[PDB]
Amino acid sequence: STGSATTTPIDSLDDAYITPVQIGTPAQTLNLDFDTGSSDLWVFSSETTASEVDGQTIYTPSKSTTAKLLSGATWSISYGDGSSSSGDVYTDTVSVGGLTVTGQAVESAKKVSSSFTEDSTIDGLLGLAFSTLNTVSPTQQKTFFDNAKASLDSPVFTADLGYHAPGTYNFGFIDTTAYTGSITYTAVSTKQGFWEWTSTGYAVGSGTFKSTSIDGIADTGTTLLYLPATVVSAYWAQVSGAKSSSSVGGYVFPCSATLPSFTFGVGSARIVIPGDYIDFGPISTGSSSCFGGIQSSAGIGINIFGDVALKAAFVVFNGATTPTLGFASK
Repeated sequence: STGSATTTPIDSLDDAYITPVQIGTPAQTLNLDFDTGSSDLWVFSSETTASEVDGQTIYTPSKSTTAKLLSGATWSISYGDGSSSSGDVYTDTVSVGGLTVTGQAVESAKKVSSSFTEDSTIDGLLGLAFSTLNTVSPTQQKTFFDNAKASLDSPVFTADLGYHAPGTYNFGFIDTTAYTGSITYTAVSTKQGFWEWTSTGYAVGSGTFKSTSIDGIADTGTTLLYLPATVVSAYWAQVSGAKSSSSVGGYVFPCSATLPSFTFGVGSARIVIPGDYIDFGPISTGSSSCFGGIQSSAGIGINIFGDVALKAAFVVFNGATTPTLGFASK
């Protein structure tokens, strides 16, 4: 089997991407944030505290003939940005882009934090990191990918995120029309439950490539590129007037600037992030200070290749017995 779904930016900054997912029978279509940095499939639901719902589409298990309570199971998750959600669990039929899984754990939110309530465009998350990070207790649950894997033509999914444009998530095949050149595969550590890999270095603009190992995760659920303070200082030093603002919470730059590109290494290959991908626009409406898309990881504890990096590439998440990541230009 295979699946193919379009993923669409939620706003003009590509802050996140939503992908339609069918849940239940008859289908209830919810727009989920596919997150290669977490492992829970959770949704706004008929159980979500009513004051915490503001325009999201909800899953109503009582209207699904295939929903079953997963008796006793609860979940609770906290993300890198300080957001959180929790609830109980149903199993149901879930389809993405024509690929159907029966018996998928659908984590029904009873509570969501303010950032979820305030984002009316995101109806929940579909985790695609390793199932060892799934938060369901007392019986940990599998991701949609892990449940689909055995049915897929190839045990892979691909992320092809757009710059200010829709893109695609494919499951079970690699669309050889979707990228240029060849795919460079690199080793993955699953020790922390993430798609964790080691970049071979970086360049700023037309500068020389610095060979240096940068361990980090491929995280579609994180907007920006978070890298070591040394690398981030070297990038922003090339932008007149850029500075790190403790009041704003990261590097800012004059909105009048033209930003340099940023290159990262994948083995002997190179992925170039155009400078415009690194512009996240005014810090507040009408400001001439703009927020940078490359930020320090120093206060995180991990480097994060988020959407700023990933959308510059065609990315293969190879879930073979020995997982690997692939990157191609496009």
